[PDB]
Amino acid sequence: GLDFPEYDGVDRVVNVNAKNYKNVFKKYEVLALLYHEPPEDDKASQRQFEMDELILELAAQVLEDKGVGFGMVDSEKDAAVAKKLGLTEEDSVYVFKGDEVIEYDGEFSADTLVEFLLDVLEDPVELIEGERELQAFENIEDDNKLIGYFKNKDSEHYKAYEDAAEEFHPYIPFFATFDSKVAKKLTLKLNEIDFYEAFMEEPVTIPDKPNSEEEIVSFVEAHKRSTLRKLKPESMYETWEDDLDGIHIVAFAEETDPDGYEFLETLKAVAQDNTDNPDLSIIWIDPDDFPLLVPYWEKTFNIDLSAPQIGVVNVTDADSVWMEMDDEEDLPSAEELEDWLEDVLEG
Amino acid sequence: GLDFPEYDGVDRVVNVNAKNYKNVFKKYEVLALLYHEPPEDDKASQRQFEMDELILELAAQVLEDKGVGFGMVDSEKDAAVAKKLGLTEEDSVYVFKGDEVIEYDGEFSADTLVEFLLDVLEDPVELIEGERELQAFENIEDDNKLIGYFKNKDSEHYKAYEDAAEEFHPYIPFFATFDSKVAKKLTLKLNEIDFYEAFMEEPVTIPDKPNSEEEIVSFVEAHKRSTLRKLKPESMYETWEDDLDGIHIVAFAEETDPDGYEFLETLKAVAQDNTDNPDLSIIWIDPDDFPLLVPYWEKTFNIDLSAPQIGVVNVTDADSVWMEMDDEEDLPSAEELEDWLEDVLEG
Ligand SMILES: [Ca+2]
Ligand SMILES: [Ca+2]
Ligand SMILES: [Ca+2]
Ligand SMILES: [Ca+2]
Ligand SMILES: [Ca+2]
Ligand SMILES: [Ca+2]
Ligand SMILES: [Ca+2]
Ligand SMILES: [Ca+2]
Ligand SMILES: [Ca+2]
Ligand SMILES: [Ca+2]
Repeated sequence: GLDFPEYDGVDRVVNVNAKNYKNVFKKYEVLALLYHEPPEDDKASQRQFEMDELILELAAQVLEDKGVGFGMVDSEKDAAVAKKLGLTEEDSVYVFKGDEVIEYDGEFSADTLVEFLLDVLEDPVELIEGERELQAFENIEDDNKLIGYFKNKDSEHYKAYEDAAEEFHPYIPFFATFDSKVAKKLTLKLNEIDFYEAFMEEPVTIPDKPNSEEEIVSFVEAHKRSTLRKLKPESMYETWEDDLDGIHIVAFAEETDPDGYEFLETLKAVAQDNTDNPDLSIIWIDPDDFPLLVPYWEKTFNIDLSAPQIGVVNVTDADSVWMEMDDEEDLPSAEELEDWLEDVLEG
Repeated sequence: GLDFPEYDGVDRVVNVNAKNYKNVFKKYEVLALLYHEPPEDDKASQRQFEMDELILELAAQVLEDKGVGFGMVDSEKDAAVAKKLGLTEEDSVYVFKGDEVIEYDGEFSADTLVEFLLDVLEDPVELIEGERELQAFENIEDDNKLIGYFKNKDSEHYKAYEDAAEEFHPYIPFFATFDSKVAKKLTLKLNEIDFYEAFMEEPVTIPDKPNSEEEIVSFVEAHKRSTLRKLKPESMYETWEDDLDGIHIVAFAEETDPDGYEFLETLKAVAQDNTDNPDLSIIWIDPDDFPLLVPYWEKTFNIDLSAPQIGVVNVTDADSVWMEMDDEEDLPSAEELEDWLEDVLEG
């Protein structure tokens, strides 16, 4: 009987150098490049470099038929290539698509890279025509999202919207409709764009329509840090490095768990009630999304991640404090959570 | 700022050989051994061997503080060790815990191995004392599960139950209660054991209580192939190799998708209506559980896995046939699915 696919060991990751880098770009619709330092001589450093290269090789096999290419650039041997491509972040992945470059800041794993690059392949704007499509849009909550109403694909204002969408692709989905019925239900005027903050129910309309590309981009940059934001593998390092005053409020909640779900609903209520507070950005971590970090978290924070948790983490030393909750009692209310956070953050 | 944990490149996987294998077993509560053939000389074969060893090294780092050890046994250099440990399946993982051995038959990835070994560490029987625990039990559906009512931990019949639980651990959860209130709600008499087939609402009681270990084990072996079974990474190879007459009925459905959820409910209804048919065992695949195989599946089967699918697959050549469904129409009913399956399987 034929067996499942397996890693075949055939090398597909290109050693990108001065002589071939121009041809590599022409070959691939989407190109992922690991800009890396030369591996040190010690055995441990060699293993680390070995691990990353094989993760890329596995991703390259999976996406070979999709036209996604993978390459490596040595900061020393290929220093000239790095300069003309803008590769500055040491030991980091850069993703190239047409005229856009993405400095990847997420989990370095085959699963997350493949899912991410598959999303990169998609067009930057999703059209809403059917009712299923509209329902799918309305059910998104863990991403910021935008929806605009335009006359048709040839509208000057749609093209500006599409150009702005490319700047945040694929992290922030941009949706569009040309159908006056859909716009009516969304309460969109022609050329109007609504921004739906993650986990918020009410949108914010971009002012001064019709909107240029620059007006859209600047608005999204100002609103992309949501009051409640989910730690996602594709962007985990960016989220964590985006601390306010050197601390994060961190909430663990397993969405599929009855207690985790209830706690998440309370977190959303807290976020909703403080949405315009710029000094607040709670990170929600679903431990099911990070199975390899659960032991580390339980040891480091001395908590049981089979139950909801909320705490404050100092990003310098990983020192933390976590709210006590009794399993035999009902979970804390939104008022109780805000009260506890005020106590901790005062001192 | 302190960064997330990373693979540190330190070797933790033990080269198990005649001289040390006895000490390795004493050191670890749970021991995972890769029984492997000597790597061939070609570059591709070396990469494949390289990949697997580093997957184990990553798992070993994550579970180092949990007391889970990892080792490798060479079928030739360590042939003597393989014999006394019962290592027969070439290039396969064996998991040792106390007096029990598990021939792993699941996905060879760090994520799946770590999750699996964490489950192995847990005790084989889960006691139901609180209401949350009872609700958690009742909400399990994608696993076969057992629940028994016993006087206390010192009951001869509880110990027989616990001994049987070890044989299927951690694939089939065994639950127990000593509380007459819980037993009352479950409709369990003392020493009675109910088996809940995956996705079925009504349990089957093991006959002839009180039950010996052998009676429980034999009953579970006879009932573990459920009418609807989910492809799980931890056991995907066992499920797929357990075909009936050289074909599988395969259903793709994304549980979090509105159409996928509805289709899954229909599959459960089909299974329920044919539960006592031993010639039927539908495999449900949630494509979100296997992101690295979605491109392969879409290419091989010529289907769009963003929509539910049902088909028949020949396990010899991967030849298949898939039911046509119009997105603009309501999904097929249970009667329509059974009708289509009858048509395909007749010819
Ligand atoms: Ca290079
Ligand atoms: Ca996205
Ligand atoms: Ca409006
Ligand atoms: Ca304007
Ligand atoms: Ca806000
Ligand atoms: Ca060995
Ligand atoms: Ca299990
Ligand atoms: Ca009963
Ligand atoms: Ca008996
Ligand atoms: Ca059945």
